[PDB]
This record gives sequence, C-alpha cells and structure tokens, in this order.
Amino acid sequence: RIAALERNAFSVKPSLTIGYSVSRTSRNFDVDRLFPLNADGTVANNAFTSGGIDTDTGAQRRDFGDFGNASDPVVAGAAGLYGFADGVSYTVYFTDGSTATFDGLNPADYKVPTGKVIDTTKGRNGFGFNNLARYKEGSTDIGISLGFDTSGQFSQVTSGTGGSLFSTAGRLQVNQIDLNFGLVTGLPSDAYVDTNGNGKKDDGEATGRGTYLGSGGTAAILRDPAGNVYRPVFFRFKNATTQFSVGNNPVIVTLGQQQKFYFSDYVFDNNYDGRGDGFTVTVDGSNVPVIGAWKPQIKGVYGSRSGLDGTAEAGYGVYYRGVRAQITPVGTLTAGIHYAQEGRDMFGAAQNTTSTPSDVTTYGADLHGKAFGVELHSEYATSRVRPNTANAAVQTSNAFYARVATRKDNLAFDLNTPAAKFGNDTFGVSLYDLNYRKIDAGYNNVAGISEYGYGSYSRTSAQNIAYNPDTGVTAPFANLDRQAYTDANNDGTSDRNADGTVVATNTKIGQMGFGVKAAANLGPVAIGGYYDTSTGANGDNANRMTEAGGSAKVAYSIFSLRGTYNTLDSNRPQIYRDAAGTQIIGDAKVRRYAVQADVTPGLGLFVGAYYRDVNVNGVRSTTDRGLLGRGYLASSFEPGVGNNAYRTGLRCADNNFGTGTRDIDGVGGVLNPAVNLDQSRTATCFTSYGVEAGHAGDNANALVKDLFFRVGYSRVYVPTTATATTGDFSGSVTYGDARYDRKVGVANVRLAGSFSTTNTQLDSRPAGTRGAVGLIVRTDPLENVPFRPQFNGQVGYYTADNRVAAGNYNANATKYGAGVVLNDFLLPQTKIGVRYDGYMAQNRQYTPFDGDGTQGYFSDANNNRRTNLNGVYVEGAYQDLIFSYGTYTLSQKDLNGVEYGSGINNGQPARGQTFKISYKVNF
Amino acid sequence: LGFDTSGQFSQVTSGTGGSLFSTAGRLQVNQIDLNFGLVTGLPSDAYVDTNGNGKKDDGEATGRGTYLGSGGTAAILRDPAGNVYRPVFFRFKNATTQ
Amino acid sequence: STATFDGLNPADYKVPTGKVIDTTKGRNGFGFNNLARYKEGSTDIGIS
Amino acid sequence: GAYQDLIFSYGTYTLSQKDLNGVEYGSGINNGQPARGQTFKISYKVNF
Amino acid sequence: RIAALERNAFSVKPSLTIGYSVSRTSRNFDVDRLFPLNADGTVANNAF
Ligand SMILES: CCCCCCCCCCCCCCCNC(=O)[C@H](CO[C@H]1O[C@@H](CO)[C@@H](O)[C@@H](O)[C@@H]1NC(=O)CC)OP(=O)(O)OC[C@H](COC(=O)CCCCCCCCC)OC(=O)CCCCCCC
Ligand SMILES: CCCCCCCCCCCCCCCCCC(=O)N[C@@H]1[C@H](OC[C@H](OP(=O)(O)OC[C@H](COC(C)=O)OC(C)=O)C(=O)NCCCCC)O[C@@H](CO)[C@@H](O)[C@H]1O
Ligand SMILES: CC1C(O)C[C@@H](O)C(C)(C)[C@@H]1CC[C@@H](C)CCC[C@H](C)CCCC[C@H](C)CCC[C@H](C)CCC[C@H](C)CCCC(C)(C)O
Ligand SMILES: [Cu+2]
Ligand SMILES: [Cu+2]
Ligand SMILES: [Cu+2]
Ligand SMILES: [Fe+3]
Ligand SMILES: [Fe+3]
Repeated sequence: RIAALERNAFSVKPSLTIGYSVSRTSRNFDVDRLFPLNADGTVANNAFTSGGIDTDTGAQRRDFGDFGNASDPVVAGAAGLYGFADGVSYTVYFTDGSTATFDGLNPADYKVPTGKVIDTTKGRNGFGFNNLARYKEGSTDIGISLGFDTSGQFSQVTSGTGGSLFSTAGRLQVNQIDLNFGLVTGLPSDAYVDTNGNGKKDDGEATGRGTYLGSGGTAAILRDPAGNVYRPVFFRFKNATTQFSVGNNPVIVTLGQQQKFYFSDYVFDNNYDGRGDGFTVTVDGSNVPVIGAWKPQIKGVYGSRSGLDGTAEAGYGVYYRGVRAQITPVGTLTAGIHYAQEGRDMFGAAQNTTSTPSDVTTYGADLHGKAFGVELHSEYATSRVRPNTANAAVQTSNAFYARVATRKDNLAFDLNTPAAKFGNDTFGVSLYDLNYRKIDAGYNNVAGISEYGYGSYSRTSAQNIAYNPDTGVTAPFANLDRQAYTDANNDGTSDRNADGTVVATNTKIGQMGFGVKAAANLGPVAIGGYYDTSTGANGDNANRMTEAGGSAKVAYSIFSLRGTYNTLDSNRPQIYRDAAGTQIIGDAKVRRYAVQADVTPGLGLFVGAYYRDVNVNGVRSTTDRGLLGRGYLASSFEPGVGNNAYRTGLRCADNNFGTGTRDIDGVGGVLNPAVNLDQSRTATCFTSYGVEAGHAGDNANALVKDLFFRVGYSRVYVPTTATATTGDFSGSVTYGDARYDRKVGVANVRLAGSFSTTNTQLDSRPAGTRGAVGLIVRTDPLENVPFRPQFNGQVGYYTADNRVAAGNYNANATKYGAGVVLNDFLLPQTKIGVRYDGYMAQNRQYTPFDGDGTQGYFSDANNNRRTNLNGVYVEGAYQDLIFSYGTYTLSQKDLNGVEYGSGINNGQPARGQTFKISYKVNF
Repeated sequence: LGFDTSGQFSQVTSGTGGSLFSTAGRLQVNQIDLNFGLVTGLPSDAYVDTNGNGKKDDGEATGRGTYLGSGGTAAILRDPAGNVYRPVFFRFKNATTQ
Repeated sequence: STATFDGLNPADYKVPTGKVIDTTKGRNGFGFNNLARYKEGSTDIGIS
Repeated sequence: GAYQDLIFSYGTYTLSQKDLNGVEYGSGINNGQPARGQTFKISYKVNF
Repeated sequence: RIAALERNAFSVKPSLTIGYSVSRTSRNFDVDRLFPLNADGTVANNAF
C-alpha cells in the first residue's frame, strides 16, 4: 500500500535564492581574458563573468563584458578598444521620427541613410550618443520557486483490444515510453505560444510570460495586499517517444512520426532526420527451417512526407513506399535488392506548388561484406524521375560503384587497412583500394529518394568523395560539378567577392573513373603506389583529373630513408591561387618529390633532414596551392623500423615549422596549458629543404622526463620576383620551441617557450623575429606554515617584429597574475583570497567570435595603441557566505598618450567595480 | 477547494560556494517563514503589480479580471455538461528576509 | 459580402438580400465550393 | 487486418448516380466520373 | 495512517493516443448505409 501511494505521489521541491549584488562600470569591458587557463583550456572561474559560452557560435566568456547587469559583447576595431570593450554606437535621428543606430567612432561616416530618411537635428547634430555606462544598483534579491515532480513510474504502456471486423485480445505488447512530466509554478523566459505549428518561435509569437501575467519576471506580479503572491500552475511534459513497435520474433511493425530508415546509400539514406509519418515492417527469417542460415531479411516502409504540412511545402500530398530484401550467403557478404518509390497523390498533384517530382521510382542492389579474405562493396541504382510539369519526359539516372576496400562501422571507407593481404611481413603485397565509379550527372538526393547528398563534400579536399559526416551522406563517390567564372552583372571581367575570392557557377557533370592503391612490403624495404583518374559521367577529357604517385621507404636499425613522388593532372577547372596570389579557375599540373631521412638514437631524441620540391604548372612553385589534396589517395609512408603502413595523406606537416598567428591568451600561446607549441605544424607543402632536431618527454628512457623541444632550421624556395621561372632557396626559417612541466616541491611549475626568425611571409605569418616565453606556478596548500596558504602565479612575455610591406612594427605583450588563498583564517571555516591580474599590449588586438563555429583570438595589428588592462579581485568567505569584490581598469593609449579608453574623450580609463554577497541554500 | 502542505519546509541548509576556493557546505541551518499552498481561484483584492511598488496603483489589473473564471460572478468558465473549471494558482508568502 | 446558395443551379438564387448585388467576381458572380475533402496522412500522438 | 494489437484498416468506395441516358452525375463537377472515397488507418490502443 | 494518506491523495491518470490516418475523397458520401444492421437495429461498427 505504501508503494501504491508512492507511485502516484508528488515530490515537492522548493527553491530559494539569496544574494546581494552591486556593480558600477563606465565602459563595460571584459575581464575573463586576465584569468588563468585550465589544463583543459577553460578559463578560471570568477564571480564577475557574464557567461556566454556558446559552442554553436563560438562565443566564449572573453567575448562579453562583465560589469553592470549588461553582457555587452566586445567590439572589434576602434569603436571598441580594438576588441577590448564595448562599441561607441551613436544614435541617428530621422525626419519622420524614426531612429537608427550607427556603430562607429565617427558619425559622419554614416553612409547608410535609408531611401527617404533625413537626419533631423534633434540630438547634437542629428546624432545622439548611446551612454556607455552600466549600473547595477545594489540590492538583495530573494527568489522563491516551487515544483512538483512525479515518481517517474509511468514509463510503460500496454496495448488494448481493438478492431471492427474482429476484436484483438489486448494486453499483448508492452511499450517503453520516454515521457517526462511534472507540475511547474511559473513559465520559463523562452516559452512562447506556437500558433502556427512549426514548433519554432516566429516573429513575436506570444512571449508566454506575457500571455500568463504573473508567471515570471518582474513586469507583472499577481499580488495581494496581505502580501500573498499567486502564480499559475502548469503541467509541463516532454515526449521523447514517437515510435511504437509491435511483435517479437519474426515480424516487427513500428508506427510513428518522422520514421528513419535506410535501404542503402543512393536510395533511402533517409536516416539522421527521417522522411515522414507512417510505419515500417521488418521480417527476419534467421530461424526458418529450410533457409535460415543465410539470415534472410525483409524491410518495408510506408509513409507520408513530413506528415501533414501546409501547401507550398515539398511534402504536401507526397507519399513514399519501399521494400528491401537481403541475405548473407557467405561469411559476411550481404547481398540485397530494394525498390523505392515516392509520389504525389491527387491532392498533391494539384495545389502543391514547389517542385517535387510527380514520381520517383528507384531500384537497386548492393553486395557489401567480407567473404574470402577480401572485402567487397558494390552498389547499383536506377532513378526514373518523373519531373512534374505537363510533358515531364521522364529522366533516368544510374549510380554504380564496385570497390575492394575496408569500410568502417560508420560506413566510412578506411583506406589504411589493406583488405587483401596477399602475404606475410617478409613478403607482404597489400591491396588497399581497387574501385570503379559510374555515377551519372543527374543523380542527386531526388533521383535516389534520400534527404541530402551525392555531391562533393569539399571540392578542395578529396572531391571525388560524397561522404558527408555532417548530413549523414554515407556514399563513397560524389556527383562532380564543373566550375567556371560567373560574370553576373559586369561584362568583360569575372565576378569577385569583397575579399577578392572568385564567384563560380557549378554545373553537375557526374563522375566516372577508377582507382587502385597498393603497397608491397619487402624486408628492410617497403614500396607503395596509387593511381586514380576520374572524368565526367559522359567521359569527356575536359573534366579529367588524374593523380598518380608512389613512395619507397628503407628502415634499418635507427635510420629511415623515404622517397615520395606525387603527381596531379587536372583538366578539371579547380579553384586555387596562382603565383601572384589571386584566386583563379583553371586546369592544374602539380609534380612533387620529397626525400626525407630520419635518425632516432633511442634516448628520446630525434633528428630529421628533408628536401621537398614542388612544381606547379611547370614552375618551381615555392608553395603548392593545396592542389595535391584534391585526391583521396595520397598514401605516404612513416618513419621508423617496422612501420610499413601505407597511410592515406601526404604528411606535408612533417619536420616543418608552424605558421600560427592567433592565440587564446594575450601572449602567443606560451601561457596556455592546453596548447603544445612544440607540436604546431603548418600543414602546407613547400619547396624547401632543412633539418630539425628535437626531444620527446613521453617516450621512455628520455634525457628529461617531461621535456619537449623542437629546434629546427629550413630554407624555402622563392621565385625571382613574383612569377619568374628562375628563383633560389633564399628564404630562411629558424624556429625553436620548449615545454617543461616538472613539479619541484609542493608547487607545480610549467615553462613554455617559442622562437622564430622567418625571412619571408610563409602562409599568414609576416617576415620577422617572433619570440615568447611563459611560466605558470601553482602551489598546493601548505600545511606547515600557518593559515595553510596556497599560492599561484603566471608570467608571459611575447615579442614580434612584423616586417610587413606597410611597416616594420613591433607587437609585444606582457601578462602577469598572482594570488594567495588562506584556507584557515582566524575563525573556523573562514577563508580569504586575493588575485591581482595585469595585461599590457603594444600593437595587438582581439577579434571576437564571428557568430559561426570560429572563436575569437588575439592577433597583431598596426594600431598605434597600448592597452593596459589591470584588476584586483578579493574573495573572502565566512562559513558559507561568500563576499566577492573586484576593481578593474582598462586604458588604451596611443603613441601620443591620448587615453582613448572610456570613449567620451575625457582622458580617463574605463573602470569597473563589483561587489557580491552569495549564499547557496537548499531545502 | 484548497491544497495545504505539510508545513515541514521551514529550514534551509547552506551549500558550498566560492570561486578562488570552495566552502565546505552544510555549515549553517536557517529557519525560514515561507507559507505556501495551492488555491483554486483568486481573492477580490488580488492585482497584477506591473511597476514593482507592491501596491495597487490606478486600476492595475484586478487579477480576477486577468484570469477569467478565477472568482466572482462576472465570468465563469463552464461546460454544457455542468462542469466548472477554475485555474489553479501556487500561493505563497515569504516573511523571512534576513 | 458573400452568401452560400444550396442548389445545383445558381440561376435559381431567388434570395438576394435587400441591397446586395451579385458582383462578377467568380464565374459570373457565383463561385463553387470544392467538393473534395483531404486528410493528409500523418501519425498523431496525443498526451493528456 | 490486425497484428498483435495494431489494426490496419483500408477502405475504397465508389458512388455513381446515373440517369436514364447515363450522364453519371456523381462527383457533381460534371465530368462524368463517380464520387470516390479512400481511407487508410493504423490504430493502436495503449494504456498506462 | 495509510488510510489517512490515501483519503486526500491524487490518482495520476496519464493518457496516450497513437494513430496514423489518411483519407482522400472527391464528394464525401456516406458508407454506413452499406453495413449490416444488428439485431438491435444498430449498424455494424467500422473504422470509417
Ligand atoms: C496485417 C495487415 C494486412 C493488410 C491490411 C489491408 C491493406 C491491404 C489492402 C490493399 C491496400 C493497399 C493498396 C496499395 C495502395 N497504394 C499505396 O501504397 C498508397 C501510396 O500512396 C501514394 O503513393 C504514390 C507513390 O508512392 C502513388 O502511388 C499514389 O497514387 C498513392 N496515393 C493514392 O492515390 C492512393 C492509392 O498508399 P495509401 O495512401 O493508399 O496508404 C495505404 C497503403 C495500402 O495499405 C495496405 O494495404 C498496407 C498494409 C500493409 C501491412 C503490413 C504489415 C503486416 C503485418 C504482419 O499502404 C501502403 O503503403 C502499402 C502499399 C501497398 C502494398 C500492400 C501489400 C502489403
Ligand atoms: C513487407 C511489406 C511492406 C509493405 C510496404 C511497401 C509497399 C510496396 C508496394 C509495391 C507495389 C508495387 C510497385 C509497382 C512499381 C511500378 C513502377 C512505378 O512506380 N511506375 C512509375 C510511376 O508509377 C505511377 C504509379 O504506379 P504504381 O503501379 O506504383 O501505383 C499504382 C498503385 C497506387 O494505387 C493508388 C493508391 O492509386 O500502387 C500499387 C502498385 O498498388 C501510379 O499508377 N500512380 C498514379 C499517379 C502517378 C504519380 C505517382 O509512373 C511514372 C511516373 O508517373 C513512371 O515513373 C513509372 O516508372
Ligand atoms: C512461412 C511462415 C509460416 O507460415 C509459419 C512459420 O514458419 C513462420 C511464422 C516463421 C512463417 C514466416 C516466415 C517469415 C520469417 C518469412 C521468411 C523470411 C525471409 C527473410 C523472407 C524474404 C526472403 C527473400 C530473400 C531475402 C531474397 C534474396 C535475394 C537477394 C536479396 C539478392 C541479392 C543480389 C544482389 C542484387 C547482388 C549484387 C549486385 C550488385 C550489382 C549490386 O553488386
Ligand atoms: Cu566576460
Ligand atoms: Cu505531407
Ligand atoms: Cu544517412
Ligand atoms: Fe511558430
Ligand atoms: Fe503598483
């Protein structure tokens, strides 16, 4: 009886929040860039951060201000303190009484008055000024909330009797659901009233807190003169279950919304979203008497696209059906056939609009598996698309491939595992890939009824491969397209973007070709080779792209010597930069050959000498323009004895330098415990030659346990002026890195250092000297000295002499930070703590997140400005009551010393102060 | 109809906090004076305080007018079968501020 | 304004109100209510 | 049809009303076609 | 004490309905006039 009472009882969960807060600022800069970075790269926790960490948009705690109640993001350029503070953002008044906001330090540059608006002289001269000061008037807030949770025992459903011509028994199937429900008192700030059914908040839908006054917030509170507060009670629930399965042994029928299914690639790659609402039936004949050892299986799908959706949507009156059948006659070779169809009904043929084909009918067969020591992967498809309209003129498009290679479990092809193995280690000829491709030009995700895909995933990386992990397009080979200059509006000149990149028009050409990658394992020797030619579907050599190559390695004792030859002959246009540095579209010929020798004495040390020679379009081509990466079979070898693996990808980042110019911390990464500067490569294949010693601390029997350094020298070829055939190895790069953690006593030291003396502009790094050093100390609590002190520390210096074609400017930075925590302070359970941080910078800047996956970074700019961010943060604690105080100042002067901080132009820095009293309480 | 609670939620225990350090937690027990329950209908003097002053300004909301069917005779949320529906509110009063 | 005539011949619409005149907006002022009903296929989950 | 407790119901019906001549007035858009109705349902009763 | 707890306790009753439906017609006639009539005069049950 007690269990029955508990099953359908409410758990009452009240919550109380108590806290005092005051904050005064004049510019709202950011202070999270001063705090130490943890070994996982996260910044140390403080009581002043505004938050804002978003992985989707790349936002971090360092992209927003931390004072007042405002989280104003930092603004790049001069409007912000070069990414250090908030923008100036004048306000512009209009004649009709409307207003706009101008984001700049000079309103005169407001070059965007709308068509009919005229600046009315209402403010200073029609331009106002948005106040840069934010205030949080000191107050103590008590927040009270209450929720009612359920026992969570309603996770099952049992079927009931049904039928009209008959009556089912009932209680035959038990389904596990994922319903999470309870009672809430108040609505979240992000709730809304969805009046359209799209499931998303359109333009100002309802603001559910505004629909139910008194639900939450401060705008409305349903009160009582006696002091009572009333809040509406809502029933909140999530239903994560949309599929219901019936039947156990041979036959299982699943009914639900947005059914996800997969016949094969090129036909019903309809998982990762699903296609619509309906049912799927799966029949497994693995226990049949006569034929059950072949594991016969049948799948059948019926559904309506997107369920019910309004007209003008692609899935209105459109229904899909399909059936697949497969077996495994041999060890693992599964062979299957499948029929798929999608079409409009009489209500979709009329009043649907869009462009969905009147009918698509695809047939196919596949032979994936591993049977007799070899792995086969084949696929055939036929489309027969009915292109709506009136005449239609049904169009057919096939897609066939046959590959002898190893597919992973995620259906991506692993080209590093042979799958042939025609011998042992002494004589070990290994076939890695052997494939043919006949994808037609018109075969897209509509031809074979899928969600996405069947197009080059990169067009710059391996562009014959359609495999797209983002959209779940599991398909080995892609529908290639031909690229050409656009010339949309202007005539005579090709259209370009603002950055100068070309604008291309892509026409699908399909794909047809073959490719073999193999390697023969000798004894102390090993050899490998690859060949690959792909044309358009029609076979015209105007779209051919052939890559051939081969490598040979000899490794013995502690010496290894490799030699690689790579070619790329692309009559296919290809987009790339020329010698001058302007993007172009046109055929390419790349010839590379690299001989690199390595010696490993075994004491953790290593030495490496290399000579790599690129040759683009017949000229020596100081740097290849990424063309060699257009093929998916690169297959270089690796140094070391007994390492005869022919792994795909030309390891161009081997024994060469790094060209990074961005960093999370103020100093050039030498103060970031999540960045190993000695393992930073450029990943660009150069025409150069050089040597590089080093030392690894993770390798056992090393001189120093945790020590890594990467001293190295190199010389890079550069043409005579810009495009001359003649040239010389005039460029010179001398680089060095070091990293040493150690733990002397109770403290935990960490040293990092980097150097560079480049002579030319390699990828984006200018030509000049570049050095950096950083030290991090973190003492554990001392149990001998009174107060149990626990110290910290941080120092970082960065220097760079950027010799760019527009200046010879020096960009240096200096970051420091110290702090001591007293874990035993007078009264019991009393703690005190103080941390002082500082960051000075010459011509450097911060670039905030771009709103995409890219994050913000500190870089060098020629802005003649010196930033002087400083702050002190004192955190004391009684038993569990935390007093946090913080005072920070940001001043950005110029060479003269004008002190542009606090940009009202009064010669005063921006200042921020905060005081908080925090107290966490639980019921 | 009203729904009263057991009245056993008269205590709070502090939790660990701090950024430069971390307090032990469960160190202090505070006696609070929160009286809460569930009501079905609103009183006559209830109102929607849209300014924060805590007092009824000139015709603020007349909370019975905001939620029709809460109380009174002006509005009654009914059903042809004879059922009567009244919104459920979570009423609470906090007398503790220190 | 619009009205609905329930008959197989709109010419027999002997009931134009006091001041209303048939505007030649449809075929000749008379439309035609579609006789086709559609329930687009969907799977519905209702929770209470 | 019915599997354990999942009921598949399908129905196709046709209504044609001709005159003596054979004008086939059904589906009264006057195109000589009968009225037609088709339905497909999948029903599943579940209990907590 | 258990009886006192049960006297003023809530019984939580959740309900879930799952079902797929599609229907296409051009005139919307009636089909219940075709089904057999039961001994009590009611027409046989159907899913349409
Ligand atoms: C145990 C249950 C027994 C069966 C119950 C009675 C049903 C059979 C009687 C004939 C009834 C089925 C006859 C086939 C109609 N045809 C369909 O497929 C249409 C497809 O829509 C649209 O597609 C376009 C391109 O695709 C075009 O063709 C359009 O023109 C078409 N729309 C239109 O204009 C409407 C004709 O679906 P629908 O909207 O009519 O949906 C319902 C259908 C039919 O229902 C079933 O019978 C399925 C039962 C499967 C249970 C499998 C589970 C087994 C459990 C052990 O369901 C399908 O999907 C299947 C497709 C037909 C194959 C049938 C053989 C298993
Ligand atoms: C385990 C079991 C799982 C069960 C669930 C899976 C169900 C599998 C169903 C398999 C049925 C056989 C398929 C035959 C394939 C013929 C190959 C094929 O699809 N033909 C293509 C297409 O066809 C049109 C289609 O033909 P269709 O015969 O498919 O439909 C008839 C009937 C549907 O009945 C209803 C409900 O009205 O369905 C059946 C078979 O019962 C049709 O007439 N619809 C009129 C409307 C035209 C637009 C779709 O016309 C051209 C393009 O307009 C062209 O592109 C052709 O290549
Ligand atoms: C009968 C019965 C009963 O009444 C009482 C009691 O016995 C039961 C209840 C168990 C029962 C029910 C039994 C029930 C379970 C049904 C049996 C199960 C099987 C599974 C059904 C399907 C069998 C068909 C089979 C799967 C097809 C095989 C063909 C291959 C797919 C062909 C592939 C070839 C490809 C194209 C080559 C590659 C070519 C390219 C170019 C692509 O490389
Ligand atoms: Cu911040
Ligand atoms: Cu739809
Ligand atoms: Cu997929
Ligand atoms: Fe919406
Ligand atoms: Fe008020």
